[PDB]
Amino acid sequence: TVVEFEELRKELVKRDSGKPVEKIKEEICTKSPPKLIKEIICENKTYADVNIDRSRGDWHVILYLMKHGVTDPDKILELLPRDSKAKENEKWNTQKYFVITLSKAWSVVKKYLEA
DNA sequence: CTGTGCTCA
Ligand SMILES: Nc1ncnc2c1ncn2[C@@H]1O[C@H](COP(=O)(O)OP(=O)(O)OP(=O)(O)O)[C@@H](O)[C@H]1O
Ligand SMILES: Nc1ncnc2c1ncn2[C@@H]1O[C@H](COP(=O)(O)OP(=O)(O)OP(=O)(O)O)[C@@H](O)[C@H]1O
Ligand SMILES: [Mg+2]
Ligand SMILES: [Mg+2]
Repeated sequence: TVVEFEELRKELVKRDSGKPVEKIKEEICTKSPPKLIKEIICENKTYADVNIDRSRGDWHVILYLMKHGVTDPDKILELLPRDSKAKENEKWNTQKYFVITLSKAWSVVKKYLEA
């Protein structure tokens, strides 16, 4: 598991914009995107705003900030909502969820921007 | 594969 994070975090950081997380919400919240994705990125709410599934709320937000070119997982973990299953995961592990979700989300974005 | 998630084949 830890080796799967190690190979992802190397490819994600080499594709990252190199900006700290404070720039992610600062550059998105000053724009005029739909209020739904804006409410999540500006950290004002989470999946509870739209009553969406906790996994889908983290899925749509991770893909969106990847369209802005941000890719580094250290920011994915920092913005990760504390109301998610990543809070306690009594039958799970937070790193298992984080490795699976970013592996899938990154695969979908990088294949969308491939050339 | 794992709890499943998209947008787009
Ligand atoms: N619409 C909802 N969105 C988010 N959480 C919900 C919702 N309805 C109930 N919950 C609560 O949050 C957890 C998820 O319930 P739900 O039945 O939505 O499961 P799920 O759709 O398989 O997973 P998740 O929505 O957590 O990705 C449960 O503890 C439940 O009590
Ligand atoms: N019979 C079961 N009843 C409940 N959960 C089960 C069962 N079998 C497997 N599970 C796993 O346990 C999970 C629910 O407990 P878990 O503590 O992991 O989540 P949570 O309590 O909703 O989130 P958090 O622990 O972050 O608050 C389910 O999503 C599922 O993956
Ligand atoms: Mg749900
Ligand atoms: Mg729990």
